[PDB]
Amino acid sequence: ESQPDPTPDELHKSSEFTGTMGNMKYLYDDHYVSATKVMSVDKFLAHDLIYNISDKKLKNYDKVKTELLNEDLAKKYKDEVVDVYGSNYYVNCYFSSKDNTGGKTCMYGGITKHEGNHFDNGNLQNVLIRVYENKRNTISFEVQTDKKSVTAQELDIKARNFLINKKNLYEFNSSPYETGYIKFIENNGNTFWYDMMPAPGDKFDQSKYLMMYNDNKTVDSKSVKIEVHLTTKNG
Ligand SMILES: [Zn+2]
Repeated sequence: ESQPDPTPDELHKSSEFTGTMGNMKYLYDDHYVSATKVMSVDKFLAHDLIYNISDKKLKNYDKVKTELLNEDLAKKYKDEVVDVYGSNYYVNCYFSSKDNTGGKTCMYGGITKHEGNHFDNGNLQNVLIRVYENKRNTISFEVQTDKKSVTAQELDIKARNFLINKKNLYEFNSSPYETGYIKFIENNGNTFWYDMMPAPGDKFDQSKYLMMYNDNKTVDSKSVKIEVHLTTKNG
């Protein structure tokens, strides 16, 4: 559990990344994979599961490989009926069986068991997010989930998705914010955060970024606290 908060000279600065924040934008703007009661159909490497998940929308994929931190986590979820929710990328994505193209996408984590994970009533405790702009708490909004034990990733995607649209969190060129991290605070005081900005240099490696989600970290939707901490660029 508990991991400190960000050190100043540690956080990523958008002015140090120089290769289309749009490429970072693609991952959170109305972009994700959602599966309702799927069981692993196959596996490429020891730590991943391949689900036969079709593109409910415009069919860009029929196979989703999601990687987990290791084989012990993969063991635990293979055989299980699961609801899936993550962010995908095609870029540097896999090579399954050699025995069967149009419809191969990748993910990290995003697995939740279907049995006992939904509320008796609708989208419950639909989680509140406190946003901080230059230390000040300026806006607060609610994202909603339907699972009692949801992945940190799901709340992250929905959080950023809102931030992109109403706060222009990410532009296609660069970003109005220099730094930013999303901090999750659990009922027990467990604290853990993710950096929202890309590593320095031109290009952005999507798979290396999303990789932080492979631990398959879940939280409780009734009790989790989320605060995102941004900072503006000067002019
Ligand atoms: Zn379900």
